[PDB]
Amino acid sequence: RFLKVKNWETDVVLTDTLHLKSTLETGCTEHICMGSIMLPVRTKDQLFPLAKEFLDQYYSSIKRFGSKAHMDRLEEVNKEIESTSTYQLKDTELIYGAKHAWRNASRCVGRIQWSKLQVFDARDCTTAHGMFNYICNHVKYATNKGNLRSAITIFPQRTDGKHDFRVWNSQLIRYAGYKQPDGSTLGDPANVQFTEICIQQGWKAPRGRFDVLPLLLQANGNDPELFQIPPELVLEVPIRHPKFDWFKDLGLKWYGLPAVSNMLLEIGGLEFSACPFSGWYMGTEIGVRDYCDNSRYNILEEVAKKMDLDMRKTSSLWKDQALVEINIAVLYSFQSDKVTIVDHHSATESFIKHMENEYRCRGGCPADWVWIVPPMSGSITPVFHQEMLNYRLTPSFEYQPDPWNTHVWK
Amino acid sequence: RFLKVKNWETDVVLTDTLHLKSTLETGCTEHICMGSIMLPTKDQLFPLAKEFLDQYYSSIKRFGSKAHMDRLEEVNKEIESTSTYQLKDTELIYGAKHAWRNASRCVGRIQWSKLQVFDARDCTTAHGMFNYICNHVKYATNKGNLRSAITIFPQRTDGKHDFRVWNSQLIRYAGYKQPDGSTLGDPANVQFTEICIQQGWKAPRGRFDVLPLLLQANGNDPELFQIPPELVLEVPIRHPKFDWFKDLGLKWYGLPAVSNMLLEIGGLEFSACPFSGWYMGTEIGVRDYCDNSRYNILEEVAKKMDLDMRKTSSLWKDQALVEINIAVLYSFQSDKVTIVDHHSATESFIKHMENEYRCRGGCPADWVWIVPPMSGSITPVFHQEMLNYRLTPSFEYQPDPWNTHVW
Ligand code: HEM
Ligand code: HEM
Ligand SMILES: C[C@H](O)[C@H](O)[C@H]1CNc2nc(N)[nH]c(=O)c2N1
Ligand SMILES: C[C@H](O)[C@H](O)[C@H]1CNc2nc(N)[nH]c(=O)c2N1
Ligand SMILES: CCCCNC(=N)NO
Ligand SMILES: CCCCNC(=N)NO
Ligand SMILES: [Zn+2]
Repeated sequence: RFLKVKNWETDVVLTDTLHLKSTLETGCTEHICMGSIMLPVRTKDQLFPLAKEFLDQYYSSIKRFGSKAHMDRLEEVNKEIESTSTYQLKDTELIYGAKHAWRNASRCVGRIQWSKLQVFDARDCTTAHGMFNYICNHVKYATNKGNLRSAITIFPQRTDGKHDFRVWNSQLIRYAGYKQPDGSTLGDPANVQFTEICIQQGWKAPRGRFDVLPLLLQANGNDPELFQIPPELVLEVPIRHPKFDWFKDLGLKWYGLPAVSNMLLEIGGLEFSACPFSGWYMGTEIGVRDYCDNSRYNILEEVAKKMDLDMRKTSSLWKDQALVEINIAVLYSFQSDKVTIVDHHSATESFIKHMENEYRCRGGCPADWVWIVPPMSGSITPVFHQEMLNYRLTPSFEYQPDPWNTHVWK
Repeated sequence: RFLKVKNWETDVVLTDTLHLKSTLETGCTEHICMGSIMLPTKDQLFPLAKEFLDQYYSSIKRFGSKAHMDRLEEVNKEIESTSTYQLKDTELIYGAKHAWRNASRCVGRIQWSKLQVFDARDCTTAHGMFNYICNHVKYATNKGNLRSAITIFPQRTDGKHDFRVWNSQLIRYAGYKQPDGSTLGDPANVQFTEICIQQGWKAPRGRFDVLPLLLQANGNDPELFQIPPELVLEVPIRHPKFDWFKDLGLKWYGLPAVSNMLLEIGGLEFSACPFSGWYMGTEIGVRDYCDNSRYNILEEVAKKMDLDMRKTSSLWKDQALVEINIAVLYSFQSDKVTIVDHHSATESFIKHMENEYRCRGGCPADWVWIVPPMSGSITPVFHQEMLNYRLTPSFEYQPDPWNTHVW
């Protein structure tokens, strides 16, 4: 069954056959759509078919499907599974898998860049200190003095579920948050709970508005351990406005490396619970969400005041006005400091070309509209007008529960 | 079975059970979400009639009463004999209100119970429809103090005697593709604007010409009618700061009135049921004015604001967008014409969702349509999880008549 997707701004119609290979569930049914819902140890029994599916995709991608190399590998893996209950991926398969989990990430608007991904094989790591070293090298390589390079570091896969490797931080770089006795919060409200764990674990918090949190690393299922990322390795950008000279006095800055560290990478049925990855920011992640979400730095008012906007009634659109300036500032500061960043128009225009390319050469591109459309100026970006089909393909990146809610402390 | 919905800005969680009464499909499957797709017999009839009457009586606290049972049998017998039936005025009103209540893509449903219903089921001709429509327009406009309303024409019979309002909305501007290759007026209406032209209309070939109604009664060919200008309230768009704004020569009509949908109540289909509420500012300022396929006025407005349109990263399109929308709301409020900004409207919707969850056990909502076209995450609906499902009575999409009509 072929599915048609239309762009109501250009009438370009596309056909999707790719979804026919989808296997996982979406959370929706023929009676209800869960499209805006944020979150809707394997057995030998279930593992081999997952491995086969993967190795077939892999061997077909290199044009060796049916080859002896392909057949042998299938027998090798199969034997290994029956022999050990699991199996190890060749380096080539790991790189391929990692790149494809990104290619399949329907919530990611930056996928045009999917084939350019530096993969760091950290499967030989055994300790938290070991993890710390691998992560510092990832941060340095990735930051590349402001000229960002996409990368991912992959730690040992899950075995019995009692020896998981995990990066407790949700992102490698984020600012601490502190709940004050008067109910106010200093720093980033999103990280208050994690910040409490770090402090409890021994972190000496400077209790400021932009303190970089310490890495909290768990190796082989052991209790996690704290590590400070060398400051010289954390690239930061002071935020200022090209016209509003008072903007800088707002005392704002943000880090340049966005590195998701709490997701699970699944390849051939194998689970990589610690797989920190990074690209570069789209301006609105910082300017719209991090700075203006009511539950984050919530800076709209203050910026609103300084601009002396009519804040008496919402219909003045004072919030919308301050929002644009804040985002103008973030983009301005990053470009001035020569730190890679992409605006929402560029990013979405690019995703549109990527998507079209993918329908033609791949037969589709799963995409989650709800996440793809930028948090500001939605309809003046091309993705707003683009019908998208969302389905799950593997390899893929999945959510997993927070470690503090599952870990058995030793 | 009991689904939960979370608001990520406020941590509030609501439990949904209303979906368990859903009956129609969504377009999605366990393997694919089509949440962003724009358009995903006597025996058939009685069951629909029963589901409806059941909920109607339940709403009036007379569920399983004799009246309930009596009516169920009357309609029952009526279908067996007439292959259809007629709703009691009370049922018609209840149904229309609930079709609105069930409109998952409508953000202004907090207003759902206040709906003026005009029963035009006795209409028989295009002139009759024109009279009913002018009356609707006038009543709803109320000199600027808009009142929500719907006018319901005769239900479908054998499909060869359907009533239809060929316009997509009661009041729209015409569009004509010029020699230049460009488009004059509303690009969206070029096809309709032509069907009028070709049907007989004499276009003033302007940029904001109110289109003529094209009514179809009982299946006959449609006829043209020009709405009395004094009945079409318009608003000249000026900025509360940019005196030059006015020179753009922009204006918009005050009455938003969808006329191409189908109202389904207890199995019956009303193919001509124009309805209207009042505008949320972004509909005009963001979509009508700034869509590249509409009046596409960003550049012009950006130029007059003297912004660097060299690089997209200066966010000139964004800046202008904000001014344009500040103007729209400004004017409307200046001319005392009802309008609502996306902040106020979305805030209302959240409040309505909370009422619906605690009083009805849920509220179907299509996030893709509920979140405003600009400033998405600064409105509360952006952070609100929404479950979408189809309940009846409802408003459904239907084929444009000119692709089904046999002249
Ligand atoms: C090259 C630069 C890239 C850009 C500009 C880009 C941009 C984005 C943005 C704007 C989001 C939404 C983030 C949010 O709202 O929290 C996103 C999500 C995502 N990206 Fe990308 N991305 C890039 C690279 C990457 C890389 C390298 C990977 C994978 C190897 C990746 C995988 C994902 C995933 C899995 C999500 C959704 C995360 C979640 O569910 O929380 N992205 N991306
Ligand atoms: C009184 C204030 C009301 C407000 C502010 C409001 C606002 C909205 C908005 C912003 C949309 C999206 C329109 C678009 O983007 O095309 C919408 C759609 C819709 N509304 Fe409401 N509405 C109101 C009244 C009504 C009434 C009276 C009805 C019907 C009884 C209604 C039924 C619907 C339906 C079915 C849709 C979706 C139409 C489509 O799919 O094209 N609305 N409304
Ligand atoms: C493709 C996508 O479904 C389409 O652009 C939708 C998105 N959300 C919308 N939301 C509203 N209110 N109105 C629309 O016309 C749309 N268009
Ligand atoms: C409830 C709703 O799904 C939620 O607020 C989503 C919407 N779209 C999003 N899109 C992106 N890119 N990031 C987010 O965190 C969200 N949050
Ligand atoms: C770190 C924020 C979420 C993912 N965003 C991103 N731009 N990845 O590279
Ligand atoms: C007629 C435009 C779409 C519906 N909008 C509206 N505000 N209804 O009342
Ligand atoms: Zn869905």
